[PDB]
Amino acid sequence: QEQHSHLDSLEDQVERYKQVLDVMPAGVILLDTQGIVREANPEAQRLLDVPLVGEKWYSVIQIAFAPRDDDGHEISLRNGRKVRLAISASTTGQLILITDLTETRLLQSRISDLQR
Amino acid sequence: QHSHLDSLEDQVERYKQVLDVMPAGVILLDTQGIVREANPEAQRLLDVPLVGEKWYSVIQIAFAPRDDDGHEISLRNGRKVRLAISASTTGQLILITDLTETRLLQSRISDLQRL
Repeated sequence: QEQHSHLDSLEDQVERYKQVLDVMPAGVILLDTQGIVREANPEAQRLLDVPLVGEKWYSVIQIAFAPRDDDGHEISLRNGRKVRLAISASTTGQLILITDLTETRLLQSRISDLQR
Repeated sequence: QHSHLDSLEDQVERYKQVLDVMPAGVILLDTQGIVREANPEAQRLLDVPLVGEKWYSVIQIAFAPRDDDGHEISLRNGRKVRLAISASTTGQLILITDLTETRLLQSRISDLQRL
């Protein structure tokens, strides 16, 4: 009857954290210190829909985003989704969290239009 | 020049940062269903003592189900959240996304289409 924990070892720690990245409902772009995507989680890969790993983040910005005048706190993608970017610095590069706010943005529009 | 994949140790390091700043709660159970780790959003959303606690204990004080909860479940503090539970090799993972605003915006809409 053996008992286990993700904190049992470093090797187990990474295993669990990987799983988290894999299934979290937000995109995660990890850059190295030269601003090249060295890892992207499934949600990131889905929202952006372009090659990520190995590309310069600035390249990706030119292909994957399509900023419209009415973006405000978020930024628009090719497919027209509106997403929020949480950009942080890393010991070994940069982290970019990507959360989809399309639906939330639609609900608020709907509300404004229905108030007329 | 550096990368988060330069070593096992750099790798955990970057993943910890992700958990820490994630706009979603993350609850990590061991195989006895004890909360072994809990990120700040989880700690914030649920707002009860988490680490070192039986999850089934936490469930009894953090949540307060309401009949209209639907795909979400309510916290005792009034928030409506969505759980995404999955099995881990070494226990369980719970993702908690806050749907309070969405539900509110949705309710406001339901109220306006009845006028």
